[PDB]
Amino acid sequence: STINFANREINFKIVYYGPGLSGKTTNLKWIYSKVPEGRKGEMVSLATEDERTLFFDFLPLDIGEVKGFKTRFHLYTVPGQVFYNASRKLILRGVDGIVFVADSAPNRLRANAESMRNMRENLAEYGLTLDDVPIVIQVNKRDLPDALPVEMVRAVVDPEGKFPVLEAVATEGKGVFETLKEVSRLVLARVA
Ligand SMILES: Nc1nc2c(ncn2[C@@H]2O[C@H](COP(=O)(O)OP(=O)(O)O)[C@@H](O)[C@H]2O)c(=O)[nH]1
Repeated sequence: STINFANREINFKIVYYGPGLSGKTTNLKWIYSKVPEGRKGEMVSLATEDERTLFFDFLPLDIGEVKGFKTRFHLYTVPGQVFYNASRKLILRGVDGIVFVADSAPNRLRANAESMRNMRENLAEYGLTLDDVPIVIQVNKRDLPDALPVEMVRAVVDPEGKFPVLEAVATEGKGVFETLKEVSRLVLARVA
């Protein structure tokens, strides 16, 4: 799948993961809203009464062309509140890099912790640990008044300081493309 000879594309999958309502859809809508019509496909949203998923692909202008191959990024997330683990497990199939979108709200601090234990455990299903996959932490919602300090959030999701961290206010685009740029850098660094 990653190499498509017929279209001369290399495909990478980036998953936005994190607790429900932390800003993953918003990140996806902002990125989509900025790509030119000729460089992206359809945004696809799947929903049963109980589960959800959301994705689209696009050709980032910022990446160069090896041997005539353009790069194509496929962005995925499970949006909304989760009732079943199934679509989280499946969203990680063939993942190349991960953006963890943590929430700043004080009453969402455990949810951040829980969501990261859950991702670690979903990775494990595929034989992957947190070291095997580029992970970027986005600490979203820097604007809300009682917003916890970045290091307190980072303390519960990445207690060893192993992952790049970035601030965002995704409703306004701040941090959104820096975060994507950071996870991409990591993904491409592995292919060299
Ligand atoms: N105050 C604030 N609200 C945000 C931010 N990002 C997203 N939201 C809001 O949080 C709610 C849930 O966001 P959404 O992206 O759907 O979360 P998802 O379930 O993780 O996809 C929505 O009403 C968003 O507008 C932010 O940076 N600051």
